[PDB]
Amino acid sequence: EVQLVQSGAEVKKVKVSCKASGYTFTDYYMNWVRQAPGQGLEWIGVISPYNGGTTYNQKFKGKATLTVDKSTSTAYMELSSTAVYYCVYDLYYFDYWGQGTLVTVSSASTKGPSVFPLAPCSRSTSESTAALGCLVKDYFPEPVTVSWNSGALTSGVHTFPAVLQSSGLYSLSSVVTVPSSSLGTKTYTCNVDHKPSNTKVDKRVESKYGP
Amino acid sequence: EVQLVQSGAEVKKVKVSCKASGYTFTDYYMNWVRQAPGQGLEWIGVISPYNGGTTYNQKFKGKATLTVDKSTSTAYMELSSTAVYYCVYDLYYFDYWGQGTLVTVSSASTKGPSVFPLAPCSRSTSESTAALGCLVKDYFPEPVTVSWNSGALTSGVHTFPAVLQSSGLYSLSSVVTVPSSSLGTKTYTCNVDHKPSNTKVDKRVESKYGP
Amino acid sequence: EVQLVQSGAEVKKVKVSCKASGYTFTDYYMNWVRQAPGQGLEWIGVISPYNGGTTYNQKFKGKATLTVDKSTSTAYMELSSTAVYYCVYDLYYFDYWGQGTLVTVSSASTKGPSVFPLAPCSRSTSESTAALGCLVKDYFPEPVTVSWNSGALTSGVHTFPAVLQSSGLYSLSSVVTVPSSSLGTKTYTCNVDHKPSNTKVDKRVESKYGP
Repeated sequence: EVQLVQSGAEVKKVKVSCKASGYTFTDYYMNWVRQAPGQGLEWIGVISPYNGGTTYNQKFKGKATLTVDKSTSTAYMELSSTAVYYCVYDLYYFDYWGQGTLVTVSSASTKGPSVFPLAPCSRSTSESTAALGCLVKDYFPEPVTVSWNSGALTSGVHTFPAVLQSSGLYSLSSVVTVPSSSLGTKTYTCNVDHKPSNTKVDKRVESKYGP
Repeated sequence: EVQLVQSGAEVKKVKVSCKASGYTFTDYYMNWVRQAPGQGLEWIGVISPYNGGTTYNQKFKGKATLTVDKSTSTAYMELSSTAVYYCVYDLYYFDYWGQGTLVTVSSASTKGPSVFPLAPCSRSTSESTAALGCLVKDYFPEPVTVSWNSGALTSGVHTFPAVLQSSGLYSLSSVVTVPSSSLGTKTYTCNVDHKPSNTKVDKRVESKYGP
Repeated sequence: EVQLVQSGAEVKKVKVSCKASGYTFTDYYMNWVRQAPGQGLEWIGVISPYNGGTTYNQKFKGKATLTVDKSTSTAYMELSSTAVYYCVYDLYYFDYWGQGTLVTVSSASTKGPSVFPLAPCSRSTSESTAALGCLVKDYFPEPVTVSWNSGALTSGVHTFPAVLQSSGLYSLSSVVTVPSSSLGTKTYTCNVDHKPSNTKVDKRVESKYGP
């Protein structure tokens, strides 16, 4: 079928590939469209494969520049300095969606997280099914991959989305689980593996000489 | 008459001058046109001298930018990163052709050649009018200037065009001559003078203790 | 027995080791002595192993400094900016000579040679047992190792000592052989292998379209 290969994830404080594959090129129109994270869809432009007919968006004619590579069926959209991006065909429709290409508008540097968890053994005060969770803090870029005891504890896992700091653009996540109070001799290690910084974080938390 | 001064030859991995001379400016339209090497003619654009009316080619509006210098009768076409270029007047016609401005789209560095000739004295095996020639290899940029014995031997000279390597963009030429076998006590020195690298190469080849 | 380990060959524009081995230390006196190349023997000094009793030469008290390392049976002679060096014991005698430690006073840089040979096939003019030889030129440091046809031709080999240039302190050697004139279909390749620059040179020479 009409299948696409997009590339790729980038961090900039800018070309985007869209490889056409599986069919006859110069039959369908490269149509770029973006989606701001957590937002609607913002159409960008349509270029013909016969020629670089621009017809951009009113708002996107400056930042976004679509180019044509009609020999080898890829096409390119370039950018000057925050969303995910898509290339579709069949300009009246939109049926031939690409991969999804996230670009960040970022100035942050690549860093591993600093997890500041609490994993008590459900013996905080008195509650039977008490919770615990890790505080995956100050990493860049996206994402972190968190597993409980190398992915052993799977029930009650509630991974929260990466809320982005206004501090240093170092987003924040937290994954929590709810064990029972009759599990006091069980540690639970969130295994945070921020792979674009190649940092692997393992945690647990103890008491403070209680009664 | 309407005579033009173009400038100039450049190597880039980009402004091009076209000086109008000999007549009254703002009477004829600066019209740029390129020719890919060994190809046809690709029209680019027409600017008025009254104002920068663009009307570029569909394909050339991004890479090529024509500007106007209507005070001093030159005009400029600028470029962002492979052909020869021409400026003509009289937009309905094309009668007032300029010089010819070659620009290379190049990444190679300026180097002298490495000639690996064969100049036997027409005594290879048995042939009366046997040939000899030099192998002008691995130079940049264009051209090399080859002369046989400081240009003494002029008959039989067959300079071949600079076939360009896909190796390091170091083009290759070869100039050959056909002397006779009763010229065994005559060396023939191709005098390869690659002037943009200021390298001067002189050659000859001997036998290998034959019979 | 009393056996010594000296170290080592150095090039300076400076400590010298002398490891005592095979016997009981503090029984014999470390006695340094040098030999300028192609010259006699110049005594330097005597240190006791009990203490650094200097008693240097009158001329060598400034440049040469002997030190003691009476724990681990080595001893050291240090130097400030051209000869070979020796450590001996038994100060009244001299029977316990060390290895030999060449130090050069040099400013030259490490370079491979540039051999400019002549290896004609004993057909220069008319002589039956005519000679040939390579011109091992402009190398640093010492030495070069030359072998004829990977050491095949061993008779008539006359390796000449490295005569040192006053040009750039790049010494010169030449190795020659005398084959016969009925060996015209035999090339002879001196295989010059300057190992401290790791350069391997192989040569031969042909005629010039003779009769």
